[PDB]
Amino acid sequence: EYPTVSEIPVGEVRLYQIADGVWSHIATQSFDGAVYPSNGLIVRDGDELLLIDTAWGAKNTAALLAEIEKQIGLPVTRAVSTHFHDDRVGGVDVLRAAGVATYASPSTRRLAEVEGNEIPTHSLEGLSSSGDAVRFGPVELFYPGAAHSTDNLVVYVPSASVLYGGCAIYELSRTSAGNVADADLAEWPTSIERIQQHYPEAQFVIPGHGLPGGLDLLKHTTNVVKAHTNR
Ligand SMILES: O=C(O)c1nccn1CCn1ccnn1
Ligand SMILES: [Zn+2]
Ligand SMILES: [Zn+2]
Repeated sequence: EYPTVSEIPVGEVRLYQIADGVWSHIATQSFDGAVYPSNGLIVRDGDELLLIDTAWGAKNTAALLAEIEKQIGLPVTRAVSTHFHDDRVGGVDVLRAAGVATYASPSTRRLAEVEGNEIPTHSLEGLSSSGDAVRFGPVELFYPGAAHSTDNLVVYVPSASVLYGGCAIYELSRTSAGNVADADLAEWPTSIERIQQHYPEAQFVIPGHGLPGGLDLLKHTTNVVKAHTNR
């Protein structure tokens, strides 16, 4: 069963096997007086591992590396952060110190610097316009346009039909927008349709936070976003 927020003390990290060679990682973190869970992705990249997103903080990200070594035992050689917030880049300096080459779009790198967050070393080219897709080892990186944030990316693992939606995709049980301080509410439904059109065969959809689902999470997220806009 997928680990839940109450089951993970802040500072620990769980790995969840989605498919052969694909894991989510789940951590927990305090934010404005409550503790939330957060998802990232791990994908076998030949004899190496590709990491999608930090574990939301330096201490969680160190635990993430320890759990990976304990349970998978292959070296994390590259990391992609899918937008500039701390659940995505917080921990990039621990990654860098551990030997991991860290990556993000130029937009994400810039926004991280402006926010005072940690900054991935390397710029990902080919993602500057909505609908852009690039291959990055065993995954496809896709920029659907502005949504949860203006820079947010999604990730697809073709070998397993795994779509990592990041914070642009809400879990089924989440019915309120919550904090959308950096969101483009007007563009968000448009961005989700680009995801739907580009990955119609996705079988596993992973939100940025919470329980995995299927393509229903896309329609679900548009419903939430639009309701927050009509009141
Ligand atoms: O909304 C987000 O994606 C987010 N990321 C970090 C903090 N937040 C807000 C609080 N939150 C987390 C999960 N659910 N709500
Ligand atoms: Zn965010
Ligand atoms: Zn988030």
